[PDB]
Amino acid sequence: HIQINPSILSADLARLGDDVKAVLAAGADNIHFDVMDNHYVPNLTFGPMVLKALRDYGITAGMDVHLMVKPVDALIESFAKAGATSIVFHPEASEHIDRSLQLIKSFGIQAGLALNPATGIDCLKYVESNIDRVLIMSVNPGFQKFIPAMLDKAKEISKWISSTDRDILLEIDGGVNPYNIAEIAVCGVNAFVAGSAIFNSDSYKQTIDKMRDELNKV
Amino acid sequence: HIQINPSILSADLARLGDDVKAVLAAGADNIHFDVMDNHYVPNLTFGPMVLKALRDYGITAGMDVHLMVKPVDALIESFAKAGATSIVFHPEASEHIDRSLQLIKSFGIQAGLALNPATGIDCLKYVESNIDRVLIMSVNPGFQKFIPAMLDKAKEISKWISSTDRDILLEIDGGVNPYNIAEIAVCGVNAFVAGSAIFNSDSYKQTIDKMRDELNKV
Amino acid sequence: HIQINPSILSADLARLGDDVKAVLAAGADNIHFDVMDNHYVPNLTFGPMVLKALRDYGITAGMDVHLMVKPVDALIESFAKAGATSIVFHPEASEHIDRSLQLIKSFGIQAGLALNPATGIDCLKYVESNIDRVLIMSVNPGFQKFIPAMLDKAKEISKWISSTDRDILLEIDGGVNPYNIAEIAVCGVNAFVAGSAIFNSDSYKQTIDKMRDELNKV
Amino acid sequence: HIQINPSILSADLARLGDDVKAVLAAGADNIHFDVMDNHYVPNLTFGPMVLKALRDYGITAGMDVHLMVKPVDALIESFAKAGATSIVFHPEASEHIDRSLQLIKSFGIQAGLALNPATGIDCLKYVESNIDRVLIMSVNPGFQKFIPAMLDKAKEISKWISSTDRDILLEIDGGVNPYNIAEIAVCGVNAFVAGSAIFNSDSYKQTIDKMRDELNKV
Amino acid sequence: HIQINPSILSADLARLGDDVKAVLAAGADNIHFDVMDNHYVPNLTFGPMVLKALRDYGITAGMDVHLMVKPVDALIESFAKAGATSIVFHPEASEHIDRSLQLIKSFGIQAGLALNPATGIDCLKYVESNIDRVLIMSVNPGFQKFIPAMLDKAKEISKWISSTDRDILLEIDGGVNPYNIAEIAVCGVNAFVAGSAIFNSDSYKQTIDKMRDELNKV
Amino acid sequence: HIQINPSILSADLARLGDDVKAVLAAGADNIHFDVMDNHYVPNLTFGPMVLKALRDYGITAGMDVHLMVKPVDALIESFAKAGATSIVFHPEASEHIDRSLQLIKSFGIQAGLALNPATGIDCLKYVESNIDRVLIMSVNPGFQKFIPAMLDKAKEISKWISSTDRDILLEIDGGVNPYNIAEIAVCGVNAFVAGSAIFNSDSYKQTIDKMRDELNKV
Amino acid sequence: HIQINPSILSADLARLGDDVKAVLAAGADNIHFDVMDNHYVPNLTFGPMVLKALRDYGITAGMDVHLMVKPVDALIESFAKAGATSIVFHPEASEHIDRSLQLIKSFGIQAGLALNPATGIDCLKYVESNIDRVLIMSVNPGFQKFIPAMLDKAKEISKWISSTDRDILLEIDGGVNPYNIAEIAVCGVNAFVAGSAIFNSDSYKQTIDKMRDELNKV
Amino acid sequence: HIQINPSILSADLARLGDDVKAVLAAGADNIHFDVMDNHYVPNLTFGPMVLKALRDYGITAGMDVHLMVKPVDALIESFAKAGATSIVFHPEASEHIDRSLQLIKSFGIQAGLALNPATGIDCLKYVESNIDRVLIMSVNPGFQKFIPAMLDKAKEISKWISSTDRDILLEIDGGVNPYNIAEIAVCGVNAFVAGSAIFNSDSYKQTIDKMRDELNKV
Amino acid sequence: HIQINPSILSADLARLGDDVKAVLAAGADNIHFDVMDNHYVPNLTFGPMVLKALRDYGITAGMDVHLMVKPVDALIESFAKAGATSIVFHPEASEHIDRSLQLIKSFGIQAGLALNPATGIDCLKYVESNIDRVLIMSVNPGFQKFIPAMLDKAKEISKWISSTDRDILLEIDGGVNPYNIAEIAVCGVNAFVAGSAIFNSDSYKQTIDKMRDELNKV
Ligand SMILES: [Cl-]
Ligand SMILES: [Cl-]
Ligand SMILES: [Cl-]
Ligand SMILES: [Cl-]
Ligand SMILES: [Cl-]
Ligand SMILES: [Cl-]
Ligand SMILES: [Cl-]
Ligand SMILES: [Cl-]
Ligand SMILES: [Cl-]
Ligand SMILES: [Cl-]
Ligand SMILES: [Cl-]
Ligand SMILES: [Cl-]
Ligand SMILES: [Cl-]
Ligand SMILES: [Cl-]
Ligand SMILES: [Cl-]
Ligand SMILES: [Cl-]
Ligand SMILES: [Cl-]
Ligand SMILES: [Cl-]
Repeated sequence: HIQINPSILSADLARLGDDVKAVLAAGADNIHFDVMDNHYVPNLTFGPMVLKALRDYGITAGMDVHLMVKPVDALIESFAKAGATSIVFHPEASEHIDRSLQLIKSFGIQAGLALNPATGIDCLKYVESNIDRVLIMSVNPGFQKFIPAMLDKAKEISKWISSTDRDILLEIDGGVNPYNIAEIAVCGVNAFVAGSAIFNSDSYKQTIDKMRDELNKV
Repeated sequence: HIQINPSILSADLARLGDDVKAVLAAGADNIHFDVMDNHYVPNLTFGPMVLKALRDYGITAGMDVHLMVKPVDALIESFAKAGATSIVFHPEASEHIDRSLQLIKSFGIQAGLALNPATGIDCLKYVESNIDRVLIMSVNPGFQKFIPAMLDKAKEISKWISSTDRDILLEIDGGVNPYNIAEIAVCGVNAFVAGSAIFNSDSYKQTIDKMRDELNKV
Repeated sequence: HIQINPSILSADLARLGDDVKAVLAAGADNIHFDVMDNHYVPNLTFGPMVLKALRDYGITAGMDVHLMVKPVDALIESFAKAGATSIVFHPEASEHIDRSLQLIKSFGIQAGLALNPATGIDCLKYVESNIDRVLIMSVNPGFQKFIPAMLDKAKEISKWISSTDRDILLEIDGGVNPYNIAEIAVCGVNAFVAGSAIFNSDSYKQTIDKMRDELNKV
Repeated sequence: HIQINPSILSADLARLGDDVKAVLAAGADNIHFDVMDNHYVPNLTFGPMVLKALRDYGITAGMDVHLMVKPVDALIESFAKAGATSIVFHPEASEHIDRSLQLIKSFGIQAGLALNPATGIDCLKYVESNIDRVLIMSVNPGFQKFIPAMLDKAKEISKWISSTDRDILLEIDGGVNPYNIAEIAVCGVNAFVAGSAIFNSDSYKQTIDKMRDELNKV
Repeated sequence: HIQINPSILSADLARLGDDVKAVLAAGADNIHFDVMDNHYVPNLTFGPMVLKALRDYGITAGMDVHLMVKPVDALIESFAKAGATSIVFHPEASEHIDRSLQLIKSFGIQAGLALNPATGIDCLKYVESNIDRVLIMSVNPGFQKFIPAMLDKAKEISKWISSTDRDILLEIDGGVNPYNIAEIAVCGVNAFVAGSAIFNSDSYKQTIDKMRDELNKV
Repeated sequence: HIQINPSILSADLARLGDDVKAVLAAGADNIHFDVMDNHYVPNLTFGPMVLKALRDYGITAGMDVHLMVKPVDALIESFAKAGATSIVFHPEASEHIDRSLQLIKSFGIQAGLALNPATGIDCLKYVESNIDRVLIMSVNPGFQKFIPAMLDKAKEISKWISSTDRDILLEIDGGVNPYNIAEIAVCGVNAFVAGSAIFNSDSYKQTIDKMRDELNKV
Repeated sequence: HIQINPSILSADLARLGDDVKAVLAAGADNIHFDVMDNHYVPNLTFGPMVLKALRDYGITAGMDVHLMVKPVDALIESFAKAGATSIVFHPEASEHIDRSLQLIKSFGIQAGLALNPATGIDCLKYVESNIDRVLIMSVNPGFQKFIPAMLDKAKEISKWISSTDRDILLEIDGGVNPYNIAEIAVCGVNAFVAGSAIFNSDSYKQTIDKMRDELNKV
Repeated sequence: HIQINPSILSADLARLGDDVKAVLAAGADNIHFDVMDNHYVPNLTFGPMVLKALRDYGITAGMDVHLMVKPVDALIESFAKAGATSIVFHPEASEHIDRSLQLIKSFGIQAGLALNPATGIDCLKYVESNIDRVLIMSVNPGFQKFIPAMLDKAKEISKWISSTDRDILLEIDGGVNPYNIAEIAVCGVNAFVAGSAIFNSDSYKQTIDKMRDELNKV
Repeated sequence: HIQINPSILSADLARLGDDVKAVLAAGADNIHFDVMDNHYVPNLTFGPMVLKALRDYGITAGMDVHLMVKPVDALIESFAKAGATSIVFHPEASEHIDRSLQLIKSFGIQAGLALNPATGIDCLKYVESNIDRVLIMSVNPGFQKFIPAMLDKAKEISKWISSTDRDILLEIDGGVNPYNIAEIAVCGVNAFVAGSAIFNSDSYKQTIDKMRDELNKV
């Protein structure tokens, strides 16, 4: 089952619980958090207390955290404790990648790595046993249009995933919309983060249905 | 230079010369004719007299003919005489593919083959010397959304083209729009037929500029 | 689970409901319809009203339709509406293979292609997403002994199926009997159409049991 | 032993027995019949009664029939009964290629397939056991100069033939003459159909001797 | 045409305009700036105002900037605005390699990456579309003799460049002189940065001519 | 553009200037000199003074020299000084192949190697940088019919040429005529030396036009 | 000869000379220093003065330094001057890997790289000439049980080492004990760092003998 | 789920039911019987009556039999009748390997082969359909320390298992303990027989938990 | 240990013993003799009596003879008897290469082959057992600058040498100097002949030391 995981960075941050509840009622799968610390990428978004606030509001859906921060261990711990169901970080952001993946897994949740557009897949080779998911960035994080060179990367990561025999989710984030989602999905991507395409549309339900329709034909 | 070739089937057929002149003034390269005979595909569009009419109106731009007809030789001759600058037909539509390509070339114009979504590239192997262009159909002809399985076909045809050392244009037709054009272009496609995306838009200029912008980044 | 799908063309057409009910009670899985239009193959068998008649009689088992007809779209629609659970047709019989597969799938049922003995597997490449099953003909349709050259074809199709990671049923039809079924099954075939071997035998139960016994040892 | 098989289409049709007897006395091996029905190719040549007439005249040499007709089964039967020693037809011309090859073989004679210039060799794969010969067309049938792209096809068919371990004759037809015959023979061709080069020459003997001389040096 | 691009770090910094004008009159192609910020490498050289000063002096030749700085975006902008015609930076020096390449290209100039001796070519894979040139460092930046292990790297980068079909300049910098330049050029290098070998020689003209002579024989 | 280079050995040696002027006016590209010293091959043809005589007569077309002599350096120098535009020699004829190629190039003209029928292409490997052209002999020099085994050699040399990325002319000499020229051209040959086929024909213009016609279809 | 190199971090730091002398008398080969600066890894261990102190105490055995520090050059110099016989550092810890390896070698001692569990072997490719040894970390540095994924890494590094024809020591550090040492050794590892397994055991001699016994059977 | 199958040969044979019940209550999966006949290996252990005795005692857990006997058929029958859930034997111990595997399967239980350290995997090739499990011996049967050369064998058998698409358990027996179990598991082993490591430990629960902990991290 | 073997052709031939003694005292390894007979190459140098004269003078260093003569056997014998320690000759210079190598070896000294720039390595294949060394000529013998195309040849010969498992010295001669020696050495060359670079320098010691310094870093 292909996941549609709306990115809350594009939601109504003044009525976040309400907007999240609505997007989930409209067919979304998990809620996605693009966490930025103004150092690894040039913006600052939201901390673990926002995730905790959504748990207290009653959101029970999965909460996927993408850490665009450096270093990463303190935030792995606080987001895990706040209620994250998965956490991914960038290999370049940790001086001990394997230890950071193990730390995530010590909380009984999904761990993985996020890759900037220029970043290859060699970082996955030796930490395979601690990879539950991979996140492909298809825009320059914290700065757009989907970067088409990422289709081949998704194909290469799919191949690697198949060679492991493990269930590893392949997700993408950056410029995803109903018009390019099928083209990305044929490359092996099973999870899609969308912000603007969903939260800025007149009807979350209709947008998510259009996406599902394209995906069902891949 | 990547070509943007508007398909006149989507234009104002009651003011065709005017609409064609406008799309060319807005940045289009060549005018594309999707010719259907109600037999090879289930609709009927326009004959060689429409192309001749545009020549008499003063259109000097290239006129690319895609024959979705069967058989094909009589129409190759009439479209060539009317002023076509290129003609492509489907291999399944001729009982003498090589002879039909030679016939097109006897008029001093570009020849090639158009491939339905299910059709592979083996048909190109032995007629290589008479292939100036290949047209990939990315929708079911005469019946939609771009068929994502066609990205890999475009990659395979690009590879074949590279192996020949000849200049062979790789074109695509079916559901092309500003949101998926870059994803198709990274697969080796150099020419894009667009109908609805251009002719049904408020500004031909702005639509064509958006397309050029995405293409310039591939 | 390997399927044994009796072909009703060999059944008692004067007491069809009764014969079908009996073969299903004896261990058969699905009922197979070899539909011929006297044009694609040189005989005429039965139309969609026969399938509907079996539904009205109370047969709830799967009903697999093999269209040995040309063209195919009108019959896809009528067999689907009559209650077919799967439909396959020959690639050579449609001028728009992908569209015909999509049409079958629009009815919420299984789609696929049937291949004559001389026909290779290149036709499966670009329509993969719309293939739920493949039918190998092991006799010359509408005209016998199993054609042994089909074992290697079954092996090649099995390999292709494995490379897709999708669940695609591999079925065979033509001269299947208890003495050659194990030899066909070791080549990757999971579904067997048998007519004469079952319907002309003294005991459907014993014949089907003999088949199951050979299959259980592959 | 390389065969030189004159095509009677170029002979004196008003004194056919006499011209055939002369070409055989001059060193020809078999008599070749290019049969056209005005449908598969755009001309009409001769029926089975012409072959029978040559048998009644006393010609005992092999009579090779190339069917450029569609459909093909009725003519396979009549040419076989008239006294043909081999029959080849085009795969595209039969809806049941394997059955048509079997039909030819049921008469105790050689069977095979003829390939138009654009046609590849995939059609030979699954009918191998019923292929005694392959005919490469090196001109557009029923419409010339030898098409040089056919040299590589002959090389590929030779390779396929070697991989089978069976004795399969590789023949070519179209624009063969004493000046290009050696170049075709080095590609694995063992039988040559020549019409004009032989029948329009001043001396059949000298022309056939020149051909033999070039062939003996390959 | 092979480029000889003198590095101004070796020029007379007290009479820079004069020395640059002289080296260009002697046959040099472009002027090369090795920019160091005392952080990425252990020295400090010159800022964008030196490049601007040369533009104001009347130098119209290409000005190639090699940024041995970290981070890189602010300097990309200032060197571009000062009049640079190309800018390269080290992948390790940016946390957003693709974004930094795009930034360079937003100024309408050439972009690329510079590689330290230990750095491999995997960084080029996913940013290919934004690479106009690659700079191989053949000495330890900011610290010599040409490092011979770089010949194989140049061969590997040449191969990669050929596989892209794009025109990508392959340049080298570090210990280049008339005695080793031909050996580097046979490995696929098309542009040579030389400092000491040119600026410390008695005659710029004779040194550049000697270099051209060796290069013309590769 | 494919070259047709008539060999003057077949021209009217008593009215050479006149015959050369006529063949060039009829469409020939360059004039070819097959120089023999009675030692490397068993005949003696013409020295550098004949080439000089043609320059003095006013022939400005390219003059290609094929040295079938041993040793070769003195004749390289005299033919170059007489006005040759290219010189090729046989590797077996020089004890210093690289030096001999360099000598040719020292005159600012094209250099290359000529290969006897038995000679392979290993001689080209290490002198690549000094090879502007390769001449395939398709008859036994100084002694005929085109040797068909040379088609595969031309294919292998074409492949080697493609692997170098350099522009290297591939020429052939020996038994070339209008009937076999297309078959040779499909193997990658771009230049054709013809003697008898042109100079012994009734009309140089018509012969050269026939050749061009066959070549235009490859 | 396989090395057993006890890590002093596990020794009695209050009676270090005595404990080192004892472990060497018990069969140890070299003394291993895991140097941490609280920045590259989250602990602080010991500086060059501890190594010097052991030299002054009379320890003449080899002293291998593993720098888990960033940056690394100042410590390379001080550890070398204190009496180190080998120094390895992490590629990620230096902005000039080749220069840092050269610096180590300038002291006439062994140089190499240490790899964290997630780190691949691409860093070794271009600095090969300056690599005398490689250290595989089999635990997360400065934070355990041997990480089994490191066996395959050791196999890949062994293969690389064999391809160089140079003598490069392959060492491992992290969770090594008598029960897993043979399993690591069959993967090509020739040197073993052990801390706890040796220094916390009742008899250094018996522990080292047990290790030798397992190693002798690989 | 990875299996931990204690070998009863190391249990308290005077209180076997009690010791087995305890090890199962402590987390063990199946009970393993290493059956020796003093001929195939140099010791004698226990017959089918011991297994029956455990069934009568109330042990309902799986009972895996490893026959280190020769010949094997009589014992296959008696162990099956006594209540074995799987039986493996050595290929060298039967003169009819396929028949012996079929015999095991005739009892409706799992069959497979056990391999001595020197024995390769070719024996599995043709009996694949009757292989439910493979047992790797990692010590010399009936005579120790784990033989490290068996890691590569486990990798090769895992690869073979993957190529079959069947669910085949890969088990190992000989010198397995908590310190080497993770290293064996990364090679594809899913079932572990342990005797001494479990039955001679102070707490079965703690030992089995330690094993599970290492396995959970692979 | 890399050899530096000065070529006496560049020494003071009027004070040869003195110049040789000096170059050896300055760090040279062996003395190299480039012997030319005015036939194989266009100069005449020195005969075996010069080598004997150096032996009588007291030179005990190795004396390597490179025969650029044709034929070669008489000179092999006289140079061997005069005191040569190795002799190499060109394959093209002997009609019995294997016999000539055996002749050299019959004197108990090293034998090998010298290769002109154009000459490939196929000549080494079948005489491998009699090859102790290979000499690559990097200039045109007896006529310069190092020919850069020879780097790849050295790489190919190194590979061949590695495949033999024998100790075969790889030497180079022609245009070697301190500025290109490291670049040649990274390609697998272990011995360097230098004439001018050493004998025309102010200090043999300093030149040889500079060479050693570059070589020590490869
Ligand atoms: Cl941290
Ligand atoms: Cl780490
Ligand atoms: Cl037609
Ligand atoms: Cl045709
Ligand atoms: Cl239809
Ligand atoms: Cl279609
Ligand atoms: Cl028919
Ligand atoms: Cl059929
Ligand atoms: Cl920045
Ligand atoms: Cl980025
Ligand atoms: Cl000479
Ligand atoms: Cl030479
Ligand atoms: Cl530092
Ligand atoms: Cl560096
Ligand atoms: Cl038995
Ligand atoms: Cl057996
Ligand atoms: Cl001799
Ligand atoms: Cl010999």
